[PDB]
Amino acid sequence: RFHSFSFYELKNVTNNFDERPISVGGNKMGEGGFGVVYKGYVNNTTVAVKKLLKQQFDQEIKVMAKCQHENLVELLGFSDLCLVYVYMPNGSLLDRLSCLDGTPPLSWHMRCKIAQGAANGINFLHENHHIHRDIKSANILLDEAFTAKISDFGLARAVMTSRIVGTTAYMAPEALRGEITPKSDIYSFGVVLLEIITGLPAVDEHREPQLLLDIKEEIEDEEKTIEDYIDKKMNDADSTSVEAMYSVASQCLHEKKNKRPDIKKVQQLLQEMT
Ligand SMILES: CN1C(=O)C[C@@H]2CN([C@H]3CC[C@H](Nc4ncnc5[nH]cc(C6CCOCC6)c45)CC3)CC[C@@H]21
Repeated sequence: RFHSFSFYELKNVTNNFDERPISVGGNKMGEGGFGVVYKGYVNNTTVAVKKLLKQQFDQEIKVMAKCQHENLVELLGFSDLCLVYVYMPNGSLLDRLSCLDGTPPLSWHMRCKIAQGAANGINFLHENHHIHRDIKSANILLDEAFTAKISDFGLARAVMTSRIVGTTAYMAPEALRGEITPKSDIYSFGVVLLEIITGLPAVDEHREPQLLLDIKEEIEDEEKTIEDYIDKKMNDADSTSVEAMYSVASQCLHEKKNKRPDIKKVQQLLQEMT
């Protein structure tokens, strides 16, 4: 179970929900469309407090109670709505690929383990009949050992929908059309694999192509190769393993949902790669 916190307890851990950035000397880690994230200190232990909508608060608690895995973020408690999680000292994979706030580039070696971990996390969710619905590098967090933890199960589902949710740059064509399927999570994971290989954001208005997933077509049509796109901020990449991770991403990014490999095959392929 999770700890049932009171709003005043969580207010003082966050310096009265200090909306100032940490860099200036505040408690604001970042913000999403659902709520703001705050660094909190609970008896010398560092936590992430998410002050938020109620449907997503409950869904996150419902999925977190059912799903416990090495490769998922851990929820510690809940409270105006607040969610308390284990603090991830190495933020998100998106931030680490961007070398945000002057952090060093991730090696090919670390990137491989992060992809393997991320796939184990998705495998566990699908084994437990859960579709994440928002797989992206901003939702892959990194612990003190750079272990991948899948986060944000507010949109998760245990099929069609009139309320199409998720990130546009990462979404499968059928997901954009209203279908809910674990196959769409596979597609989104392929985009994450492309971000891991290239170090490029999934969408860039200042780029050709604007969407990262479109580099698959540039490569198939022999205009460019994977070598042309490998992140130059690594010194330990080898064409063999880079090509094996690209082949997995290529397979995930198939337009026909049924032609995509299941997460068990994805997990199996990333294992063979190392
Ligand atoms: C200033 N920035 C912004 O405004 C946007 C940019 C990205 N941000 C992120 C880094 C990751 C962080 N999230 C956590 N950070 C540590 N430990 C955690 N445990 C559980 C979480 C999740 C919280 C959400 O709900 C799901 C669980 C989490 C949210 C802000 C950093 C830099 C940039």
